Amino acid sequence: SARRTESDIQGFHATPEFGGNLQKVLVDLIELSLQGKQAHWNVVGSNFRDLHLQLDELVDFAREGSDTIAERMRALDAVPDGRSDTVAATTTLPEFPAFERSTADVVDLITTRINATVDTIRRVHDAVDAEDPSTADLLHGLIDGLEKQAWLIRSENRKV
Amino acid sequence: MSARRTESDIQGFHATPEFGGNLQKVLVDLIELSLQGKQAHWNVVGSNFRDLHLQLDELVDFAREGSDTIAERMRALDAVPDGRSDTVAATTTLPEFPAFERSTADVVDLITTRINATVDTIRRVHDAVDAEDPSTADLLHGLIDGLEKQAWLIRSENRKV
Amino acid sequence: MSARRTESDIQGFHATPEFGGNLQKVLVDLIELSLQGKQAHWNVVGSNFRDLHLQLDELVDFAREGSDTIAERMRALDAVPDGRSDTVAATTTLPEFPAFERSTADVVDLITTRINATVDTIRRVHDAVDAEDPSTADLLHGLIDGLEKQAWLIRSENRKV
Amino acid sequence: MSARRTESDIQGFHATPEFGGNLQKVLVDLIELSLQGKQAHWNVVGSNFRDLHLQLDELVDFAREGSDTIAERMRALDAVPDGRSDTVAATTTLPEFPAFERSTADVVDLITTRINATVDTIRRVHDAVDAEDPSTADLLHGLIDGLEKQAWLIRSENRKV
Amino acid sequence: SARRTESDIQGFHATPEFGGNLQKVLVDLIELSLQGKQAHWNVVGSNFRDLHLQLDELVDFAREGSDTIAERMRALDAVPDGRSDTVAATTTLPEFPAFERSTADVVDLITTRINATVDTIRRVHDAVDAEDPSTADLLHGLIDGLEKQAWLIRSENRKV
Amino acid sequence: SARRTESDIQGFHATPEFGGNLQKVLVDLIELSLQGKQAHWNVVGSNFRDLHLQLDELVDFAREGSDTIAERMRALDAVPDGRSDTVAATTTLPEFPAFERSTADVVDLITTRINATVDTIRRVHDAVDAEDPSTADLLHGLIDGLEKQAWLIRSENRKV
Amino acid sequence: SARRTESDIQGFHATPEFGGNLQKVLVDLIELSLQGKQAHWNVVGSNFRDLHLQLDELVDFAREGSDTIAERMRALDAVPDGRSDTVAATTTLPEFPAFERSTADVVDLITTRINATVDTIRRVHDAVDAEDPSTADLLHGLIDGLEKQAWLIRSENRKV
Amino acid sequence: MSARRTESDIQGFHATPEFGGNLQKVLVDLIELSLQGKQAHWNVVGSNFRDLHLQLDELVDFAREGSDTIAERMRALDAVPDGRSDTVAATTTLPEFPAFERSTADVVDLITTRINATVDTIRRVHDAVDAEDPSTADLLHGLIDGLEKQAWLIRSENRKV
Amino acid sequence: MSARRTESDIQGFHATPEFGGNLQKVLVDLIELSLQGKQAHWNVVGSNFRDLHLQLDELVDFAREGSDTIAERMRALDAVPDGRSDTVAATTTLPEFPAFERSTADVVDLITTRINATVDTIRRVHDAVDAEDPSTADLLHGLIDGLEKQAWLIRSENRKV
Amino acid sequence: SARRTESDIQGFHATPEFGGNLQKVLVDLIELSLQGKQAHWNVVGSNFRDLHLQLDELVDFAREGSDTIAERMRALDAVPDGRSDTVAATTTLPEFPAFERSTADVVDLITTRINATVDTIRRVHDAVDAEDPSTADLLHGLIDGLEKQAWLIRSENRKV
Amino acid sequence: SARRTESDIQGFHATPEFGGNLQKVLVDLIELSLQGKQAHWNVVGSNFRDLHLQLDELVDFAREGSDTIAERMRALDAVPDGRSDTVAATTTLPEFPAFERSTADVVDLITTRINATVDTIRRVHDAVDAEDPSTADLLHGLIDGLEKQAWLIRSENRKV
Amino acid sequence: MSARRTESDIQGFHATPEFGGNLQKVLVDLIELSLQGKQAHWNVVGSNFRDLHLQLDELVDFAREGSDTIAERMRALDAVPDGRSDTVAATTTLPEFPAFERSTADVVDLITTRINATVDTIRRVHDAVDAEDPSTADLLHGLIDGLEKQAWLIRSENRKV
Ligand SMILES: [Cl-]
Ligand SMILES: [Cl-]
Ligand SMILES: [Cl-]
Ligand SMILES: [Cl-]
Ligand SMILES: [Fe+2]
Ligand SMILES: [Fe+2]
Ligand SMILES: [Fe+2]
Ligand SMILES: [Fe+2]
Ligand SMILES: [Fe+2]
Ligand SMILES: [Fe+2]
Ligand SMILES: [Fe+2]
Ligand SMILES: [Fe+2]
Ligand SMILES: [Fe+2]
Ligand SMILES: [Fe+2]
Ligand SMILES: [Fe+2]
Ligand SMILES: [Fe+2]
Ligand SMILES: [Mg+2]
Ligand SMILES: [Mg+2]
Ligand SMILES: [Mg+2]
Ligand SMILES: [Mg+2]
Repeated sequence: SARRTESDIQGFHATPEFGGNLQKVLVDLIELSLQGKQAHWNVVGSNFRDLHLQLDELVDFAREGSDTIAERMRALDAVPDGRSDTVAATTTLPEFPAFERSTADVVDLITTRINATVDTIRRVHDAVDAEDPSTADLLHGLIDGLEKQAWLIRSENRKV
Repeated sequence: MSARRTESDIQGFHATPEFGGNLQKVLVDLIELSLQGKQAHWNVVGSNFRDLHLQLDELVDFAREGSDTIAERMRALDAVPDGRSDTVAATTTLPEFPAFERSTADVVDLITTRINATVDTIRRVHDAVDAEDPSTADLLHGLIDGLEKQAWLIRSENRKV
Repeated sequence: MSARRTESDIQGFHATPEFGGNLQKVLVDLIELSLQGKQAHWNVVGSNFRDLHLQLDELVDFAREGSDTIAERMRALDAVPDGRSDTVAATTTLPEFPAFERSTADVVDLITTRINATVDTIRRVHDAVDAEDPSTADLLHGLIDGLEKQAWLIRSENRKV
Repeated sequence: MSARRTESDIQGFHATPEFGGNLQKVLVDLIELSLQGKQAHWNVVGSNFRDLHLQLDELVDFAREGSDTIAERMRALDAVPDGRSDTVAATTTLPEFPAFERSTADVVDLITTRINATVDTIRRVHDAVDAEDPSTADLLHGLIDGLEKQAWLIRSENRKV
Repeated sequence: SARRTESDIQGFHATPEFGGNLQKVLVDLIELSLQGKQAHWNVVGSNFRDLHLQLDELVDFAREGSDTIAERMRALDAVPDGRSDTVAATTTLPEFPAFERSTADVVDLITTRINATVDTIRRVHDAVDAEDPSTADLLHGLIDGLEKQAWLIRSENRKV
Repeated sequence: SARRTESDIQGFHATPEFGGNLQKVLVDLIELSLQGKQAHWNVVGSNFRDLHLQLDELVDFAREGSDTIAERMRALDAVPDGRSDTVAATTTLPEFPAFERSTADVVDLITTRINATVDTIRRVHDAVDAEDPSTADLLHGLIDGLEKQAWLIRSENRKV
Repeated sequence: SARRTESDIQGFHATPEFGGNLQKVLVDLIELSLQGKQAHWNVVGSNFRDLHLQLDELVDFAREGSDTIAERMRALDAVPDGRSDTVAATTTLPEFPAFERSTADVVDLITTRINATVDTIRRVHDAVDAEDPSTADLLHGLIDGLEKQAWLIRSENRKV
Repeated sequence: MSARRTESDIQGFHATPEFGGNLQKVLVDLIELSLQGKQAHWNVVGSNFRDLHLQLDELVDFAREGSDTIAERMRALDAVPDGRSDTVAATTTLPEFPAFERSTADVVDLITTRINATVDTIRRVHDAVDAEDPSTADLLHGLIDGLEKQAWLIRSENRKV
Repeated sequence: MSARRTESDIQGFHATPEFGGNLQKVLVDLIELSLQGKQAHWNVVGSNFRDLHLQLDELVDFAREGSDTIAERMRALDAVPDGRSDTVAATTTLPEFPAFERSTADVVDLITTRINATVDTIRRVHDAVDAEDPSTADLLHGLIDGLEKQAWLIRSENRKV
Repeated sequence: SARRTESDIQGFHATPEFGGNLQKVLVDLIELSLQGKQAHWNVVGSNFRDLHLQLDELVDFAREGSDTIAERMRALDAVPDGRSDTVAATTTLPEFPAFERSTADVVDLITTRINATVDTIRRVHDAVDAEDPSTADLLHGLIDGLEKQAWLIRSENRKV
Repeated sequence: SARRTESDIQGFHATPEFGGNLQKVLVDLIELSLQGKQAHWNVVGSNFRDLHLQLDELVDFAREGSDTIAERMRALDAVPDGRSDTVAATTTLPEFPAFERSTADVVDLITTRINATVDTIRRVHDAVDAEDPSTADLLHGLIDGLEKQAWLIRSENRKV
Repeated sequence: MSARRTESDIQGFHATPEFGGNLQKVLVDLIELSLQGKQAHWNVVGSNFRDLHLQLDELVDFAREGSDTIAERMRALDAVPDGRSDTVAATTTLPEFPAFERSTADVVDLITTRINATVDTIRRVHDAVDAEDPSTADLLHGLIDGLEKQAWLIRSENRKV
């Protein structure tokens, strides 16, 4: 037998900094989600359908992404905060307009916010990775996914 | 071509500035509910945590589908929705969801209360909506039935009999 | 927190003693129908037995979903349903389904008649329900549409033209 | 057998000669729309052809389900529908769909206009239908919501902002 | 060729007793179903959701169980009777209450009725088996299934 | 390298005759569809359910059949016309009645129209095949399918 | 400790007689399958559709049964024979008529075949159960399945 | 204006006694193939047993689907199929499958030549069928390259280097 | 009129210490079989590796589903199962599986005799179980012919001619 | 009686020429597949999404076609060659540009590739049909499938 | 040109040490699986159902993990040992109690087992990552998966 | 209060010419692997043909999914992939697959070393990629252990004892 004795083995808990870094990624993921739906509903113009559908896909990814980070925070004993007031006050994403926007302006607007969201993740990467690699892999999924969304969307307005 | 209309441009039903405002109120409260639902979903702890952790997600799925439905019903009727965080926070009627871990019992009351508030908004607005466009009044009936069932499924956890 | 309500306990819509009674009548007749549907499903014999053996099950599936919907709509509105056998038998309005094997033709008339009776109950009660809670009136519309289609799909078997 | 009805033959709700006529108008326009939808689906060409080629099929699927629903709602209520080509052409209110290849832009206007006309018929008829049978008024609400969403999803392609 | 001659080969038909034994199992299966839905709708209290869902599963099993016995009776030339009046008058299950019941009382109430339903099946087992083994296997499915439901539900109120 | 030089390789385009032959098959497929739904809704009498369901299957086949021919016409540069007025004026199918019809009369009525629809396809077969075999295979699917529908339906009224 | 120390541990071997009894079951299941498809093809007349469909369901159950019985023989190292000649020379089922048959006749003809098939299983039951009870459970499923099928089909001609 | 035929009773395509006899030829070998395929499926034993056991069942499904298509194609064209065990044994052209357990290598060889035998039948009947009804030939094409693909998947087990 | 029992607390069927001990015997060998099956699944190497790799997993699924059914059947009958690794190793009757890579031929032989060992256990316990509770025996029947079918599918790889 | 008495009955063997004609088809199908993915990746500009998706559908049909043609050759004992070098050295399709290309250009470039691919099949049709009509049916599916794909894509640039 | 000219190109081989570290992971994953089912069976008391279900989910993730780790060892030519004796003699997890345990105790007991299981993976992480980073990604999934499972279960007893 | 960035045009992550060149290296070998995998899939012949035929297709799916992920990952990062047949043939590092039919044993050896060759490429590029973008390395990790698992499933067919 190589069995341990301990009857109260605890789990890995994150430092205050780690939790704060994930909280930063959470509010931006939620803000991207909210802006994503906004764009999804108010976009109009050439190739409306394509963008209308792609935006919902980006939202699906953002929502499952935010849930993953939030639950990951819970796992490491951190407490996430995704309430509306908190998101609006702490998000680093540029405010999205409130009215109808042409497909061309939606492509640029959202592409910018996806990138803003990816910059947050790339900014906290090295710190969350140094403390917990396993969490860094989740961020890699977010980065790859979001950046792929950016590509799919931005390509609509490309030169040649 | 006997009964055929010769019109070349027949526009559809446009919603009034009042009707749109009434769906906007519904929209924002459905979104607040969804945000508070996820928050509760994440931070709830204590006795029968799993049952509530799972029920809260179903609540959110319904609220999310509800908000998409209403918002698109606005677009259909030529209205323009606003589901941005700043707006939701500044215009929602739902009392703020507390922060941190809350026990299962508290989460049952907090969420039950906020679901009723949301249904409240829909009920208050119903008559004005129905009298203008019955079709949208049906979308509201679906949201009322779905939400109350949700509140029942949740509040029952704390019933003492 | 500008538009946010400060209430800590906002209760939901409660159904009246009359409203609940009106859904209870619907509940019991949907259950009788389901029990008579299975009975017919089992004991029907004769020409085109399969078609009716199968249609009767679809009828039962719809009645069962209907009864669950109404009963839960009562719970949602703070009412308490009674779908026990003793109660159903003693309070249903549907004429008793005969015993033993009944031919396809007879089963078509017997079941058609009992489906209409069930819809009857729903129609009689509709106005009182609608005037109090339109949302539930929609649940009834679904049951009326579904049930009449059912009766049509069944009664057509015996039409002579 | 206390509450049980002794009736041996209880007939169901029969629709009036007016009600049936009002659903027939809806039926034929839903069919014209479906035929024009396929025609557009086939002959549309130009910028963003795929998006519209696909959206048009969803439009047709909805119109087809709509027409089947209404026609069967007539059968249920003892009415007899007529969805034959001669009748549809001779009694539809939708302006004729042009022939040959039409660009994406034109197809967006042509189809948007014809969807509104179809919804028109449903709206004009709604009050008469509702006052007689609310249950069928709900089927119409579904068709109105579905169709307007359809028109929005389509017309947005040509919006300039 | 080893082919039979007979142009009117009949099937196995049950004796009056056999049919009566299956009829006994049928009315109790239907009564359990009705009581199951009743509990499913009116239960309240701690762990409401778990019980609310488990009860629907027990009903699903009871309904498909009653249909199996009824159709099996039809196969052997017996005529089942599952009408409301018959069920209420012939069922051996203890009446279930009509109002809201705490989860703790629902666990005990229903556990008792499932057992009552299983006792009926165990009571007619040896007789239906002696006459037709194939039918006994259907009863074994009912017994195993129902008793498994009893276990899943009753465990909620266990000591330690 | 065996690579071609041409930067503007065109596709196979049909002659006016070919397109006209497919147009003939299209309007009859659509008319069968419309008549199919009509029968589906207004049929009554013995074995109503069986016919009610079979007719919807025949319609499903006719609709996907009409879409195939129409899109095939588009592929070869032809322009289909399936508008109501055109169908009613060019179809060769005998008008279907407007009221309730007994199942026995629906079987005969529709069987006749399916055959009428198959005769059109068999009539243009050799010409479309001589010009484009690949299109003839689509017609073979229609023929096999439709004729199978005819069999399934007509069998209801058979002698012995 | 409780581990057995031999290296080749054999399983349960079926006696040649046991294999023979299963062979009698297999052969009738296969014959019934073949006859069912024949009826499925040539059935004709009133309520054609229902029968045409029920017969296919009967064949599916029969085909599944024969594969189950054949493999059960293999499991116990017996060797099945499902070849056309053996089936025609040893099946106990009455030959099936050769042309189009009305729905009324088909119902009567098939019910008899099913009963004859169920009969062989019942005749062989006890000898099988005495050697291997587990195999008897399979026979039980066939009996319940087949007899149910007999009920669904024979009912078309029941007059009460 | 009007291209509609008058005619009350339009006739379907009827196969000639010769045509029917050719399909009966294909049908009978397909069924035999299926019987022999299950036989092999059960008694195959040896190196790479599983792959063979599984592939044989996939062969039987195809032959079964094929025989049903052929038998019904005869029916649609007013011909009468005969798939009874006696007929199949007395008229099939396939060499009969051996009686007991067979090694994987022998099963591959055996089944491979019985498939070749089956498609050979279809090829022998191809031209006569095609001439009278090309639509039936397409079905033949399907069986042919569907069965030859199977022959390849099974026979390749024994091919060397 | 009334056949209802009065009794507040009707009791469930309780297995005897002997019965429970027999199922614990079946449980323990099933689990061991599963462990050994995954071992073989991972380390099998050689001619026809894939077929073996795959079939072994299908064997493990069955043994896992089987052990869960047996363990829960004990629970339902008030018995307490023990599937801990220590217990399984100290009480299983199956000869242990060798330590490293094993050729396909040896895996077939090895696993085949361990399955035979497992069902042998079930057969040894069959009669005693059947006598006390035939419903539990049916489950035994299922494991028996389910495991023997597996033994056939795997062992046949090594059988010659 | 009707049973054939030889033991090795061979199937239909493809002539070396037949194999060569199919080889010409395979190679262009594979080239088209490779080019389609290249366009799928680098396509860029207005209505990016639709094209990006349609191109994948085109590749799926192409990949399925090449596997069908390659295996049809195997079935008839011919031996396919789908290796990169052979495909590049014998494909008849024009080379595909190397960088990002606009949606307008991609539509034109792909339509040409598809037509060239359909062309080879049409050129080889008769020689194939003369030897094995069944294989010609496969070619027909490719032609209908590919030409349909050409229609869906070329329409993006149609101006009327 | 860029093609490599040797014929047997070997892949990455795992060192005996690397294999040993994965072996430590496998053994605890398997032990946890076995303990999870044991709890799944004997858990009893308040909120029985939720736990009973969550424990099964925990076992599924564990079983999938052990098969992933065992095969990852094979991929790199290491040889796993998941036999009962080896698992009992080398697992580092505390033994699991032998009888019925309350839901409260089970939650505490399992959380500890999961943490101990996650612990071994974390202890072995760096040594594994240094040799094969790709394998470290698998370890990361286990850590995120297992720790999430620990969170979902431990929360039942959290008091705040 | 406000953490929102102002900036109208926030930029995305751009790969370096070096990084892009490394992924182009992985892409080109993945595609070649796929081409060679289908080749083997079609021409493999001999003992245990089926298992190989099937596993090879499963290898091709993975390599195809892999090349698409790599090519798009380049696109997302502003790099331009080249998967044309000419490029692949001129730059792939995999030894080319032989021309005709190949025995199962030789296919196992052949494909096994070409997979090793492919992952070797990915491993050679791993560190440089990881340093510039770890998120792209995770994708590499996926291809690596996904391809090595395949190498194991195929190569094990030839391993002895
Ligand atoms: Cl799309
Ligand atoms: Cl749950
Ligand atoms: Cl049916
Ligand atoms: Cl396989
Ligand atoms: Fe979640
Ligand atoms: Fe939406
Ligand atoms: Fe419910
Ligand atoms: Fe319909
Ligand atoms: Fe039933
Ligand atoms: Fe289409
Ligand atoms: Fe089988
Ligand atoms: Fe069939
Ligand atoms: Fe379990
Ligand atoms: Fe393939
Ligand atoms: Fe595995
Ligand atoms: Fe892609
Ligand atoms: Mg719970
Ligand atoms: Mg019928
Ligand atoms: Mg588009
Ligand atoms: Mg194999």
